[PDB]
Parts: sequence; C-alpha cells; structure tokens
Amino acid sequence: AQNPNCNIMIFHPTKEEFNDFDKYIAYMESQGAHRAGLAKIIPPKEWKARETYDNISEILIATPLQQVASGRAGVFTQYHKKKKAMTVGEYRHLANSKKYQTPPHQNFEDLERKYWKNRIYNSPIYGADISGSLFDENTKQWNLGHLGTIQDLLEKECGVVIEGVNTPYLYFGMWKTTFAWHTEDMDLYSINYLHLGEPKTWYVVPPEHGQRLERLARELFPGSSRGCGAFLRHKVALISPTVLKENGIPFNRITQEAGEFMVTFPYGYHAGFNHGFNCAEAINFATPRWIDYGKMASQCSCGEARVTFSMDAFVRILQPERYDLWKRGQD
Ligand SMILES: O=C(O)CNC(=O)C(=O)O
Ligand SMILES: [Mg+2]
Ligand code: NI
Ligand SMILES: [Zn+2]
Repeated sequence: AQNPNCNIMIFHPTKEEFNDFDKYIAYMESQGAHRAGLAKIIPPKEWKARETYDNISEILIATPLQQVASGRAGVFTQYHKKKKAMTVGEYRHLANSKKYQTPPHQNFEDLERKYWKNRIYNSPIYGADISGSLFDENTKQWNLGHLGTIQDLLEKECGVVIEGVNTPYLYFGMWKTTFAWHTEDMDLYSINYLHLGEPKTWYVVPPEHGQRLERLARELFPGSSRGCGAFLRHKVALISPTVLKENGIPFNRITQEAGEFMVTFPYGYHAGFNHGFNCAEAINFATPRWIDYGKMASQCSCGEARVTFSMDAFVRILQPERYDLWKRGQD
C-alpha cells in the first residue's frame, strides 16, 4: 500500500506531465497521495497563471465577511458578519493597516503559535466565494476555469445527463482569516491555486480517519451536534493542532506559498488560516474514484449549510433516498 502513514506529498511535474490534468491526478493517487487528504503541486518553472497581478484592484468584493469568534483559543466557532462592499484595492489597504496586518514573527512556526494563541481576540475580514477567475485565457495547463465539469464526469461514469455548471471562485484573505474544519460539498475534490501574496497554512485529517474527527467534533460542539447530524457542513468549527494531538486525532500540516497548487481529496477534512493579504482561486472537481464517496457523503438538512444550485442533481442521482429530506432543508 503506498503512503501508509498518510503523509502530505509534494509533487514537481515537468511541463510535459502538466499537460493532462486527469492523468497527473491519477498518477499522484498511484503514489498514495490521497491517503493524506491533501497534496501540494509545484508547477514547472516554464508555467505561469497570467502575466501580472498589476491590474486586479478594481475587482469588487460585494459582501466582505467579518469572522467573529466564540469559545476558547483552541476550540471555537466563527460566524460571518456581512460588511459593506469594497474593491480589492480597498481590501488590500485594509489588510495592511495597523489593525489587521500580520505581526512581526520569526518563521512560519512562530506565526502559527501566534495564530492559535490570539485568533479569537480579533475579527478579520474575508472576501470569500467570489465567482471568477484570474487565469489568463491562454494558459492551457491547469487552468482552473477550463477543467472538465463534475456534471460531465457523472454523465461519463453513470450515463445520466444532468443540469448544472461548475465554475471557479476567488478568495481574498488577510492575517487570521480562517477556513473551518470541513470536507467539500458531496465529498468532492478541490484544487486551490495561491495567485499572490502571503502564505496559507493547512491542516488535514486522512480520509480513512475522518470519522475520528467527526466524533471529536460532536464532543467539542455538543449543541451544534444536537442541531444537525452534519454540522461540520456549516463551516464554522475550529479545533487547534494542540487539541487534536491531546485527543489522538491523526492529522498533518503544511504551508502553501504563492505560485503553488493544493489538491484536497474526497472526504479529507481540512482547515487553515491565511498569513496576510493574499488571493486564492479554487474549484471543485471529480474523478472516477469520487463517485463512491459522493454516494456516501453526509448531508446537512437543518437549513444552515445552504449550497450551490448544482448540488441538487448530485443528491438526486447519487442519494435518491435522502433527496426529499435534503430538499426540504433547502426550502
Ligand atoms: O482558500 C480557501 O478559501 C480555502 N479553500 C478550500 O477549503 C479549498 O480549496 O478546499
Ligand atoms: Mg481590476
Ligand atoms: Ni475546502
Ligand atoms: Zn445543518
């Protein structure tokens, strides 16, 4: 069995190996990469996403979100308070202001210590889930707006044509902006490209151990768990590495830098934080191996998680028994 300890693997494809996305994903899996839940892919030195980032300041962040924490330093939830629209140029200046800027630090480990010690005491502002792309249309390899759609994958594997579309999203971050513990919708893959700026630290639990995380989360968030059998789908719960180690949960950590891709694998729980002002682009995707995970994915039917149009068909075709309950939660 490849990668039996479930370590995060890092890949350095050549330009020729970067031509066929599906083939390279399947290659990474042949080496055991999925067992970690997360892999890093460093593009060939010949490749670029676009020419420059000099012309992005006029992108609008229609609904910036202030991430307000409740709890204790290592175990907290966050809610998202809506703020007035601002441009990416305005958001960059905010991120670099004395109130929000990254503090002085020694290295990535010291910054991680500071994050876990102090996150709860501040409320950073996050631009999330903005439909769009920063890949040049003439970038032909690993262009996250030109991938095969998940609807076409389900049709190729199972024969059923379905409605829906699959497009990328932009994320504008600052110091302390946080992504809560979650798997992807319908336990899909994701791919994330860090276009510019400061790093992103990731934490991940191996798919084979995901239920261990879920059991800890039910213990640590007992009211949320009573509310919804799939409450991690609400994307609000944070648990620190120290707390995970105290409870014997298997996990790994890695820091993504500008110019690097990360891939999350089906049913790989992940969480993390941004080091400072940055811009990432991400999209969900599928492969033949995902279908069996999609059929088994939990679902939120309580009303909180509220998702994309395109999840309807995936539930309808892969989970017909759950469809009626799930849909009542969406209305
Ligand atoms: O960059 C982010 O906002 C965090 N992204 C993801 O959870 C992802 O790509 O799965
Ligand atoms: Mg612009
Ligand atoms: Ni994710
Ligand atoms: Zn729910």
